Amino acid sequence: PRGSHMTPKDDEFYQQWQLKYPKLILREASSVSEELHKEVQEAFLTLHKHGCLFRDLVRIQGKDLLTPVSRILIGNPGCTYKYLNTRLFTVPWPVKAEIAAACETFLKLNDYLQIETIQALEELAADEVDIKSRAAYNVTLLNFMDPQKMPYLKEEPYFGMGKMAVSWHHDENLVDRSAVAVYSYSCEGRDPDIWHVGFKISWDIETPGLAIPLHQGDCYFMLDDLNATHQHCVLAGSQPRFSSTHRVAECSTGTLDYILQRCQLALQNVCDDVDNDDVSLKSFEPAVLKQGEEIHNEVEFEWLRQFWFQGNRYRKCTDWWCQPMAQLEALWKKMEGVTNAVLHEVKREVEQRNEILTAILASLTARQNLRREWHARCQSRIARTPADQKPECRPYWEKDDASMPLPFDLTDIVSELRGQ
Ligand SMILES: Cc1cn([C@H]2C[C@H](O)[C@@H](CO)O2)c(=O)n(C)c1=O
Ligand SMILES: O=C(O)CNC(=O)C(=O)O
Ligand SMILES: [Fe+2]
Repeated sequence: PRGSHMTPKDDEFYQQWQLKYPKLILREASSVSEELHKEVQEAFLTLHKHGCLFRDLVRIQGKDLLTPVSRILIGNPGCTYKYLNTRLFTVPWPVKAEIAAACETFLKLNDYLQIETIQALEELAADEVDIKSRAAYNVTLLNFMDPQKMPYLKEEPYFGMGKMAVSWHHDENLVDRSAVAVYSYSCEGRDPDIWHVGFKISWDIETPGLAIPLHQGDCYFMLDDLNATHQHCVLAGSQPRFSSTHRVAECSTGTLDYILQRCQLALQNVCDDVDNDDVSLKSFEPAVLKQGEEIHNEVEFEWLRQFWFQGNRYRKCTDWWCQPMAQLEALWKKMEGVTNAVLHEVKREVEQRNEILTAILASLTARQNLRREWHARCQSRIARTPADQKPECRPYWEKDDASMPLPFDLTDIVSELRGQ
Protein backbone atom coordinates (compact mmCIF):
# COMPACT_ATOMS: atom_id res chain seq x y z
CA PRO A 1 0.00 0.00 0.00
CA ARG A 2 3.08 2.16 -0.37
CA GLY A 3 4.02 1.80 -3.98
CA SER A 4 7.14 -0.06 -4.65
CA HIS A 5 8.96 -1.66 -7.43
CA MET A 6 12.36 -3.25 -7.63
CA THR A 7 15.48 -2.30 -9.53
CA PRO A 8 19.03 -3.63 -9.44
CA LYS A 9 19.50 -1.31 -6.44
CA ASP A 10 17.67 -3.90 -4.34
CA ASP A 11 18.90 -7.21 -2.90
CA GLU A 12 15.70 -9.08 -3.64
CA PHE A 13 15.74 -7.91 -7.29
CA TYR A 14 18.17 -10.57 -8.36
CA GLN A 15 16.26 -13.35 -6.62
CA GLN A 16 13.00 -12.01 -8.00
CA TRP A 17 14.34 -12.04 -11.55
CA GLN A 18 15.93 -15.51 -11.31
CA LEU A 19 13.07 -17.12 -9.40
CA LYS A 20 10.10 -15.35 -11.03
CA TYR A 21 11.21 -14.18 -14.49
CA PRO A 22 13.47 -16.93 -15.76
CA LYS A 23 12.04 -16.25 -19.24
CA LEU A 24 13.11 -12.59 -19.33
CA ILE A 25 16.58 -12.23 -20.81
CA LEU A 26 18.67 -9.09 -20.93
CA ARG A 27 21.77 -8.70 -23.09
CA GLU A 28 23.70 -5.51 -22.34
CA ALA A 29 25.08 -3.28 -25.07
CA SER A 30 28.54 -4.74 -24.32
CA SER A 31 27.39 -8.02 -25.88
CA VAL A 32 26.43 -6.55 -29.23
CA SER A 33 28.94 -5.50 -31.90
CA GLU A 34 29.77 -1.78 -32.18
CA GLU A 35 29.63 -2.42 -35.92
CA LEU A 36 26.00 -3.41 -35.53
CA HIS A 37 25.22 -0.73 -32.95
CA LYS A 38 26.39 2.28 -34.98
CA GLU A 39 24.72 0.91 -38.08
CA VAL A 40 21.29 0.43 -36.49
CA GLN A 41 21.58 3.68 -34.56
CA GLU A 42 22.33 5.42 -37.85
CA ALA A 43 19.28 3.70 -39.31
CA PHE A 44 16.94 5.07 -36.65
CA LEU A 45 18.34 8.51 -37.42
CA THR A 46 18.01 8.55 -41.21
CA LEU A 47 14.49 7.10 -40.98
CA HIS A 48 13.56 9.70 -38.37
CA LYS A 49 15.01 12.61 -40.33
CA HIS A 50 13.23 11.31 -43.44
CA GLY A 51 10.04 11.51 -41.39
CA CYS A 52 9.00 7.86 -41.76
CA LEU A 53 7.70 7.45 -38.21
CA PHE A 54 4.19 8.69 -37.41
CA ARG A 55 1.89 8.36 -34.45
CA ASP A 56 -1.31 6.39 -35.09
CA LEU A 57 -4.82 7.80 -34.82
CA VAL A 58 -6.14 4.67 -33.13
CA ARG A 59 -9.72 4.11 -31.93
CA ILE A 60 -9.08 1.99 -28.84
CA GLN A 61 -12.01 0.97 -26.64
CA GLY A 62 -14.50 3.10 -28.55
CA LYS A 63 -12.46 6.31 -28.30
CA ASP A 64 -10.43 8.17 -30.93
CA LEU A 65 -6.89 8.69 -29.65
CA LEU A 66 -3.55 9.74 -31.07
CA THR A 67 -0.60 7.72 -29.79
CA PRO A 68 2.23 9.42 -27.82
CA VAL A 69 4.76 7.18 -29.53
CA SER A 70 5.62 7.42 -33.23
CA ARG A 71 6.23 4.20 -35.14
CA ILE A 72 7.03 2.38 -38.37
CA LEU A 73 6.34 -1.24 -39.31
CA ILE A 74 9.21 -2.84 -41.26
CA GLY A 75 9.28 -6.47 -42.35
CA ASN A 76 8.45 -9.16 -44.89
CA PRO A 77 6.92 -7.73 -48.07
CA GLY A 78 3.17 -8.29 -48.18
CA CYS A 79 2.87 -8.73 -44.41
CA THR A 80 0.77 -6.78 -41.91
CA TYR A 81 0.43 -6.42 -38.15
CA LYS A 82 -2.86 -5.45 -36.45
CA TYR A 83 -2.18 -3.23 -33.45
CA LEU A 84 -4.97 -1.56 -31.46
CA ASN A 85 -7.59 -2.20 -34.14
CA THR A 86 -5.31 -0.60 -36.72
CA ARG A 87 -3.58 -2.64 -39.38
CA LEU A 88 -0.04 -1.52 -40.16
CA PHE A 89 1.53 -2.47 -43.49
CA THR A 90 5.20 -3.39 -43.78
CA VAL A 91 7.60 -1.12 -45.58
CA PRO A 92 9.53 -4.10 -47.08
CA TRP A 93 13.03 -5.31 -46.21
CA PRO A 94 15.41 -7.27 -48.55
CA VAL A 95 13.82 -10.67 -48.06
CA LYS A 96 15.34 -12.68 -50.91
CA ALA A 97 18.33 4.61 -51.22
CA GLU A 98 18.65 5.55 -47.57
CA ILE A 99 15.20 4.37 -46.49
CA ALA A 100 15.96 1.20 -48.43
CA ALA A 101 19.34 0.97 -46.72
CA ALA A 102 17.87 1.12 -43.21
CA CYS A 103 15.39 -1.69 -43.91
CA GLU A 104 18.46 -3.70 -44.90
CA THR A 105 20.04 -2.85 -41.56
CA PHE A 106 16.98 -3.84 -39.54
CA LEU A 107 16.96 -7.03 -41.60
CA LYS A 108 20.38 -8.09 -40.35
CA LEU A 109 19.55 -6.90 -36.85
CA ASN A 110 16.58 -9.24 -37.23
CA ASP A 111 18.76 -12.20 -38.25
CA TYR A 112 21.02 -11.40 -35.30
CA LEU A 113 18.28 -11.30 -32.67
CA GLN A 114 16.83 -14.43 -34.23
CA ILE A 115 20.09 -16.27 -33.53
CA GLU A 116 20.32 -14.85 -30.00
CA THR A 117 16.77 -16.09 -29.42
CA ILE A 118 16.85 -19.71 -30.62
CA GLN A 119 20.08 -20.10 -28.65
CA ALA A 120 18.66 -18.65 -25.43
CA LEU A 121 15.55 -20.76 -26.04
CA GLU A 122 17.62 -23.95 -26.22
CA GLU A 123 19.57 -23.00 -23.08
CA LEU A 124 16.16 -22.51 -21.46
CA ALA A 125 14.73 -25.97 -22.12
CA ALA A 126 17.53 -27.23 -19.81
CA ASP A 127 10.33 -29.97 -30.77
CA GLU A 128 13.36 -28.07 -32.07
CA VAL A 129 11.03 -26.86 -34.83
CA ASP A 130 8.85 -25.14 -32.23
CA ILE A 131 11.95 -23.20 -31.19
CA LYS A 132 12.70 -22.32 -34.79
CA SER A 133 9.15 -21.17 -35.52
CA ARG A 134 8.75 -19.26 -32.26
CA ALA A 135 11.89 -17.19 -32.96
CA ALA A 136 11.23 -16.63 -36.67
CA TYR A 137 10.60 -12.87 -36.62
CA ASN A 138 8.73 -11.67 -39.71
CA VAL A 139 8.35 -8.03 -38.69
CA THR A 140 9.70 -5.35 -36.41
CA LEU A 141 7.85 -2.35 -35.06
CA LEU A 142 10.05 0.70 -34.49
CA ASN A 143 9.07 3.35 -31.89
CA PHE A 144 10.19 6.85 -30.86
CA MET A 145 9.36 9.51 -28.25
CA ASP A 146 10.22 12.74 -26.35
CA PRO A 147 11.97 15.15 -25.50
CA GLN A 148 9.06 15.20 -23.03
CA LYS A 149 7.02 16.88 -25.78
CA MET A 150 4.23 15.54 -23.56
CA PRO A 151 2.71 18.37 -21.45
CA TYR A 152 2.04 15.93 -18.61
CA LEU A 153 2.75 12.20 -18.70
CA LYS A 154 0.72 9.58 -16.91
CA GLU A 155 2.30 8.07 -13.82
CA GLU A 156 2.64 4.30 -13.37
CA PRO A 157 -0.28 3.55 -10.98
CA TYR A 158 0.84 0.43 -9.15
CA PHE A 159 4.49 0.44 -8.18
CA GLY A 160 5.52 4.09 -8.28
CA MET A 161 7.75 3.55 -11.31
CA GLY A 162 7.22 7.17 -12.26
CA LYS A 163 6.33 8.47 -15.69
CA MET A 164 5.80 6.00 -18.54
CA ALA A 165 5.87 6.33 -22.33
CA VAL A 166 3.77 3.18 -22.87
CA SER A 167 1.39 1.78 -20.22
CA TRP A 168 0.98 -1.82 -19.03
CA HIS A 169 0.00 -4.13 -21.90
CA HIS A 170 0.72 -7.43 -23.74
CA ASP A 171 2.12 -7.61 -27.29
CA GLU A 172 -0.83 -9.09 -29.13
CA ASN A 173 -1.55 -10.76 -32.47
CA LEU A 174 1.53 -12.90 -32.11
CA VAL A 175 2.00 -16.58 -32.82
CA ASP A 176 1.28 -18.56 -29.64
CA ARG A 177 4.27 -18.76 -27.29
CA SER A 178 6.28 -16.68 -29.76
CA ALA A 179 9.29 -14.78 -28.47
CA VAL A 180 9.94 -11.03 -28.78
CA ALA A 181 13.26 -9.20 -29.15
CA VAL A 182 13.88 -5.55 -28.41
CA TYR A 183 16.87 -3.40 -29.24
CA SER A 184 16.72 -0.27 -27.12
CA TYR A 185 18.37 2.93 -28.34
CA SER A 186 18.32 5.64 -25.70
CA CYS A 187 20.00 8.61 -27.33
CA GLU A 188 21.29 10.85 -24.53
CA GLY A 189 13.74 3.80 -6.77
CA ARG A 190 14.38 3.91 -10.51
CA ASP A 191 16.40 6.82 -11.85
CA PRO A 192 13.80 9.21 -13.39
CA ASP A 193 16.16 10.24 -16.18
CA ILE A 194 16.77 6.76 -17.55
CA TRP A 195 14.51 4.56 -19.62
CA HIS A 196 13.33 1.29 -18.13
CA VAL A 197 11.04 -1.53 -19.13
CA GLY A 198 8.50 -2.44 -16.44
CA PHE A 199 7.20 -5.95 -15.70
CA LYS A 200 4.42 -7.43 -13.65
CA ILE A 201 2.38 -10.60 -13.41
CA SER A 202 -0.99 -10.24 -15.05
CA TRP A 203 -3.77 -9.76 -12.47
CA ASP A 204 -1.07 -9.40 -9.80
CA ILE A 205 -0.83 -5.95 -8.28
CA GLU A 206 0.82 -6.81 -4.97
CA THR A 207 4.02 -8.52 -6.08
CA PRO A 208 6.46 -5.64 -6.60
CA GLY A 209 7.08 -5.21 -10.32
CA LEU A 210 10.48 -5.07 -11.96
CA ALA A 211 11.80 -1.91 -13.54
CA ILE A 212 14.86 -2.89 -15.52
CA PRO A 213 17.23 -0.06 -16.62
CA LEU A 214 17.73 0.38 -20.34
CA HIS A 215 20.95 1.93 -21.59
CA GLN A 216 21.94 2.82 -25.13
CA GLY A 217 22.41 -0.49 -26.93
CA ASP A 218 20.79 -2.88 -24.49
CA CYS A 219 18.50 -5.67 -25.80
CA TYR A 220 15.93 -7.69 -23.89
CA PHE A 221 14.01 -10.83 -24.81
CA MET A 222 10.62 -12.14 -23.73
CA LEU A 223 10.53 -15.87 -24.28
CA ASP A 224 7.89 -18.55 -24.39
CA ASP A 225 4.69 -17.74 -22.55
CA LEU A 226 6.19 -14.74 -20.68
CA ASN A 227 4.39 -12.16 -22.89
CA ALA A 228 1.11 -13.88 -22.03
CA THR A 229 1.64 -14.32 -18.31
CA HIS A 230 3.17 -10.93 -17.70
CA GLN A 231 2.42 -7.32 -18.70
CA HIS A 232 5.12 -4.79 -19.45
CA CYS A 233 5.41 -1.06 -19.91
CA VAL A 234 8.05 1.49 -20.81
CA LEU A 235 8.82 4.04 -18.10
CA ALA A 236 10.02 7.31 -19.68
CA GLY A 237 13.43 8.93 -19.31
CA SER A 238 14.53 12.53 -19.88
CA GLN A 239 16.02 12.04 -23.32
CA PRO A 240 14.35 10.68 -26.48
CA ARG A 241 14.59 6.98 -27.35
CA PHE A 242 14.22 4.62 -30.32
CA SER A 243 13.63 0.86 -30.26
CA SER A 244 12.86 -2.00 -32.62
CA THR A 245 10.57 -4.72 -31.37
CA HIS A 246 11.00 -7.78 -33.54
CA ARG A 247 8.04 -10.16 -33.40
CA VAL A 248 6.56 -13.22 -35.07
CA ALA A 249 3.18 -11.81 -36.18
CA GLU A 250 0.31 -14.27 -36.56
CA CYS A 251 -0.34 -13.50 -40.21
CA SER A 252 -2.88 -16.12 -41.26
CA THR A 253 -5.53 -13.89 -42.85
CA GLY A 254 -2.90 -11.13 -42.74
CA THR A 255 -0.83 -11.07 -45.94
CA LEU A 256 -1.43 -9.71 -49.42
CA ASP A 257 -1.34 -13.29 -50.77
CA TYR A 258 -4.05 -14.39 -48.38
CA ILE A 259 -6.40 -11.51 -49.19
CA LEU A 260 -5.72 -11.78 -52.93
CA GLN A 261 -6.60 -15.49 -52.85
CA ARG A 262 -9.76 -14.66 -50.87
CA CYS A 263 -10.78 -12.36 -53.70
CA GLN A 264 -10.12 -14.90 -56.45
CA LEU A 265 -12.33 -17.18 -54.39
CA ALA A 266 -15.32 -14.83 -54.39
CA LEU A 267 -14.97 -13.89 -58.06
CA GLN A 268 -15.14 -17.57 -58.94
CA ASN A 269 -18.91 -17.01 -58.89
CA VAL A 270 -18.87 -14.43 -61.68
CA CYS A 271 -18.59 -15.02 -65.44
CA ASP A 272 -15.11 -13.75 -66.21
CA ASP A 273 -14.97 -13.58 -70.00
CA VAL A 274 -14.86 -9.77 -69.90
CA ASP A 275 -14.42 -6.90 -67.44
CA ASN A 276 -17.49 -4.69 -67.86
CA ASP A 277 -20.59 -3.97 -65.79
CA ASP A 278 -22.80 -6.83 -66.96
CA VAL A 279 -21.74 -8.91 -63.96
CA SER A 280 -23.48 -12.29 -64.01
CA LEU A 281 -23.36 -14.91 -61.25
CA LYS A 282 -22.90 -18.62 -61.78
CA SER A 283 -25.23 -19.33 -58.87
CA PHE A 284 -27.38 -17.78 -56.14
CA GLU A 285 -26.91 -20.53 -53.56
CA PRO A 286 -27.42 -18.73 -50.23
CA ALA A 287 -24.13 -20.26 -49.03
CA VAL A 288 -21.93 -19.05 -51.88
CA LEU A 289 -23.48 -15.58 -51.67
CA LYS A 290 -22.73 -15.55 -47.94
CA GLN A 291 -19.05 -16.19 -48.57
CA GLY A 292 -19.14 -13.67 -51.39
CA GLU A 293 -20.47 -10.82 -49.31
CA GLU A 294 -18.22 -11.74 -46.37
CA ILE A 295 -15.05 -11.52 -48.52
CA HIS A 296 -16.41 -8.22 -49.89
CA ASN A 297 -16.51 -6.85 -46.35
CA GLU A 298 -13.10 -8.30 -45.50
CA VAL A 299 -11.23 -6.72 -48.40
CA GLU A 300 -13.14 -3.47 -47.88
CA PHE A 301 -12.71 -2.71 -44.14
CA GLU A 302 -9.78 -4.88 -43.13
CA TRP A 303 -7.63 -3.75 -46.05
CA LEU A 304 -8.80 -0.82 -48.18
CA ARG A 305 -10.26 1.54 -45.54
CA GLN A 306 -7.51 0.48 -43.16
CA PHE A 307 -4.82 1.36 -45.71
CA TRP A 308 -6.23 4.71 -46.76
CA PHE A 309 -7.01 5.82 -43.22
CA GLN A 310 -3.27 6.10 -42.68
CA GLY A 311 -3.54 8.42 -45.68
CA ASN A 312 -0.38 9.31 -47.55
CA ARG A 313 2.05 7.59 -45.18
CA TYR A 314 4.07 4.54 -46.18
CA ARG A 315 4.15 6.25 -49.56
CA LYS A 316 6.68 8.64 -48.04
CA CYS A 317 8.95 5.62 -47.55
CA THR A 318 7.68 3.03 -50.07
CA ASP A 319 5.55 2.54 -53.17
CA TRP A 320 5.45 -1.21 -52.60
CA TRP A 321 1.72 -1.18 -51.71
CA CYS A 322 0.48 1.23 -54.39
CA GLN A 323 -0.23 -1.34 -57.11
CA PRO A 324 -1.35 -4.13 -54.86
CA MET A 325 -3.68 -1.69 -53.13
CA ALA A 326 -4.91 -0.52 -56.56
CA GLN A 327 -5.64 -4.13 -57.50
CA LEU A 328 -7.61 -4.85 -54.34
CA GLU A 329 -9.77 -1.84 -55.17
CA ALA A 330 -10.43 -3.09 -58.68
CA LEU A 331 -11.28 -6.46 -57.14
CA TRP A 332 -13.57 -4.80 -54.59
CA LYS A 333 -15.24 -2.66 -57.29
CA LYS A 334 -16.10 -5.84 -59.19
CA MET A 335 -17.54 -7.17 -55.93
CA GLU A 336 -19.69 -4.03 -55.60
CA GLY A 337 -20.94 -5.18 -58.99
CA VAL A 338 -21.83 -8.64 -57.68
CA THR A 339 -23.76 -7.10 -54.81
CA ASN A 340 -25.86 -5.13 -57.27
CA ALA A 341 -26.33 -8.36 -59.20
CA VAL A 342 -27.64 -10.29 -56.19
CA LEU A 343 -29.81 -7.29 -55.41
CA HIS A 344 -31.38 -7.46 -58.87
CA GLU A 345 -32.08 -11.16 -58.43
CA VAL A 346 -33.72 -11.09 -55.00
CA LYS A 347 -36.33 -8.66 -56.24
CA ARG A 348 -37.17 -9.94 -59.61
CA GLU A 349 -40.27 -11.22 -61.44
CA VAL A 350 -39.84 -17.17 -56.50
CA GLU A 351 -40.21 -16.47 -52.78
CA GLN A 352 -38.86 -18.92 -50.50
CA ARG A 353 -36.10 -18.61 -52.87
CA ASN A 354 -35.36 -15.79 -50.42
CA GLU A 355 -32.82 -17.85 -48.49
CA ILE A 356 -30.91 -15.18 -50.41
CA LEU A 357 -32.16 -12.72 -47.82
CA THR A 358 -31.20 -14.44 -44.58
CA ALA A 359 -27.82 -15.21 -46.11
CA ILE A 360 -26.62 -11.73 -47.03
CA LEU A 361 -28.59 -9.50 -44.68
CA ALA A 362 -26.06 -9.81 -41.86
CA SER A 363 -23.14 -8.93 -44.15
CA LEU A 364 -24.90 -5.95 -45.72
CA THR A 365 -25.93 -4.35 -42.44
CA ALA A 366 -22.34 -4.79 -41.27
CA ARG A 367 -21.12 -3.10 -44.43
CA GLN A 368 -23.55 -0.33 -43.39
CA ASN A 369 -22.39 0.17 -39.81
CA LEU A 370 -18.67 -0.17 -40.54
CA ARG A 371 -19.01 2.37 -43.36
CA ARG A 372 -20.48 5.00 -41.06
CA GLU A 373 -17.89 4.20 -38.42
CA TRP A 374 -15.01 4.70 -40.86
CA HIS A 375 -16.54 7.74 -42.57
CA ALA A 376 -16.81 9.27 -39.11
CA ARG A 377 -13.27 8.55 -37.94
CA CYS A 378 -12.29 10.33 -41.14
CA GLN A 379 -14.17 13.64 -40.97
CA SER A 380 -13.85 13.83 -37.19
CA ARG A 381 -12.71 16.73 -35.03
CA ILE A 382 -9.44 15.11 -33.90
CA ALA A 383 -8.68 14.08 -37.50
CA ARG A 384 -8.31 17.75 -38.49
CA THR A 385 -5.39 18.22 -36.10
CA PRO A 386 -1.21 17.17 -40.42
CA ALA A 387 -1.86 17.48 -44.15
CA ASP A 388 0.00 14.40 -45.40
CA GLN A 389 -1.22 12.40 -42.40
CA LYS A 390 -4.96 13.14 -42.34
CA PRO A 391 -7.08 9.99 -42.91
CA GLU A 392 -8.78 9.44 -46.26
CA CYS A 393 -12.23 7.82 -46.46
CA ARG A 394 -11.55 5.79 -49.61
CA PRO A 395 -13.34 4.17 -51.35
CA TYR A 396 -15.74 7.14 -51.43
CA TRP A 397 -18.15 8.43 -54.07
CA GLU A 398 -21.13 10.79 -54.15
CA LYS A 399 -24.66 9.48 -54.69
CA ASP A 400 -24.60 11.30 -58.02
CA ASP A 401 -21.74 9.09 -59.23
CA ALA A 402 -22.51 6.95 -62.27
CA SER A 403 -19.56 4.53 -62.26
CA MET A 404 -20.71 2.84 -59.03
CA PRO A 405 -23.55 0.25 -59.18
CA LEU A 406 -24.83 1.01 -55.68
CA PRO A 407 -24.56 4.04 -53.40
CA PHE A 408 -22.31 4.47 -50.37
CA ASP A 409 -25.55 3.00 -48.97
CA LEU A 410 -26.80 4.93 -45.91
CA THR A 411 -29.44 2.18 -45.94
CA ASP A 412 -32.68 2.39 -47.97
CA ILE A 413 -31.39 -0.76 -49.66
CA VAL A 414 -30.79 -2.29 -46.26
CA SER A 415 -34.09 -1.09 -44.80
CA GLU A 416 -36.03 -2.42 -47.79
CA LEU A 417 -34.45 -5.81 -47.17
CA ARG A 418 -36.17 -6.07 -43.78
CA GLY A 419 -39.14 -6.70 -46.05
CA GLN A 420 -40.06 -10.24 -45.07
C1 LIG B 1 -1.86 -4.32 -27.12
C2 LIG B 1 -0.64 -3.53 -27.58
C3 LIG B 1 -0.45 -2.23 -27.13
N1 LIG B 1 0.67 -1.50 -27.55
C4 LIG B 1 0.86 -0.11 -27.05
C5 LIG B 1 -0.04 0.90 -27.76
C6 LIG B 1 0.25 2.08 -26.83
O1 LIG B 1 1.58 2.56 -27.06
C7 LIG B 1 0.15 1.40 -25.46
C8 LIG B 1 -1.30 1.46 -24.95
O2 LIG B 1 -2.19 0.93 -25.93
O3 LIG B 1 0.48 0.02 -25.67
C9 LIG B 1 1.59 -2.07 -28.42
O4 LIG B 1 2.55 -1.41 -28.83
N2 LIG B 1 1.40 -3.38 -28.87
C10 LIG B 1 2.39 -4.01 -29.78
C11 LIG B 1 0.29 -4.11 -28.45
O5 LIG B 1 0.12 -5.26 -28.85
O1 LIG C 1 10.18 -0.26 -26.63
C1 LIG C 1 10.08 -1.26 -25.98
O2 LIG C 1 11.11 -1.68 -25.24
C2 LIG C 1 8.80 -2.03 -25.99
N1 LIG C 1 7.84 -1.36 -26.87
C3 LIG C 1 6.61 -1.86 -27.05
O3 LIG C 1 5.92 -2.11 -26.08
C4 LIG C 1 6.10 -2.11 -28.45
O4 LIG C 1 6.80 -1.86 -29.41
O5 LIG C 1 4.86 -2.62 -28.64
FE1 LIG D 1 5.29 -4.15 -26.44
